[PDB]
Amino acid sequence: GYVGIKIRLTDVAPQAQELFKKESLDVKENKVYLVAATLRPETMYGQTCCFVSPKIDYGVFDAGNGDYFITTERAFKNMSFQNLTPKRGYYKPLFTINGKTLIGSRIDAPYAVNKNLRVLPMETVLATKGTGVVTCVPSDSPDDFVTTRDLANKPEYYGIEKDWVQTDIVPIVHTEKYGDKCAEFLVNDLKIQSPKDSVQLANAKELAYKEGFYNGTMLIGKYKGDKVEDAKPKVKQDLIDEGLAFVYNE
Ligand SMILES: CCNc1cc2c(cc1F)CO[B@@-]21O[C@@H]2[C@H](O1)[C@@H](COP(=O)(O)O)O[C@H]2n1cnc2c(N)ncnc21
Repeated sequence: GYVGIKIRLTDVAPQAQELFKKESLDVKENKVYLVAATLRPETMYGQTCCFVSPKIDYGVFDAGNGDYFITTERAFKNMSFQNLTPKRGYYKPLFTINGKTLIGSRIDAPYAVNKNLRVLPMETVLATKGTGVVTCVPSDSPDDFVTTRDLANKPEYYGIEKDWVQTDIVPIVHTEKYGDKCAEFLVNDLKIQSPKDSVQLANAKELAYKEGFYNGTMLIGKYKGDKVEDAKPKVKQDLIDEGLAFVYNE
């Protein structure tokens, strides 16, 4: 039970341009989407980039009616068994593309208040989970906060431009326990120092989940002031209704 978020690829990285030209895929007259898997549609207001893994070969899949999806082959195969693709049981990529080739691309992300978003590398993406595409919400995701900090602190080391990473976080969800940027609060509190502190990050993630859902209040968007508990399914429905998202199961 994930929510897939359709993140429009508006200009592809130079190293990806040769490849897209070759298969006659125009990201301007076609709707090419990176599809992020989330459990938190209510956080979409606070996207600051979209993550892919340097270590994953993604497929570019014909998603029907002029849409194309960039996910792992695993996730598009699953989608083809729940009427989310043109033909049931068909999941041949038009071609494959490695995560690194996409780094630096420009994107539009549904509901994001920040503008000029980029695709950025996340080494800690689990290839077998969701779509392998992970959207970045530094205010409320411990993992996203830790990776962002690490990208901004060592940008030359990661092969990225500093301009690409947003560090000014606009608060999205108010909690009474961890303030207005619960991911920051918890990363500081648990003193998590690397994207690879898996156990501690799982702990932080779990604590942020419970608090955000039961005690979180929206600070932005249509349902500002509302409890996350009440607002979340509405935001999710709006996104689906506007064609910006869809549900899909594992
Ligand atoms: C407290 C968490 N906050 C939070 C979380 C997320 C977002 C905003 C937030 F403010 C946005 O998208 B989420 O991050 C996505 C998803 O929801 C959440 C579901 O994980 P789970 O099943 O609960 O363990 O982790 C991610 N995610 C999706 N795929 C991957 C992956 N392959 N590798 C690593 N992380 C992945």
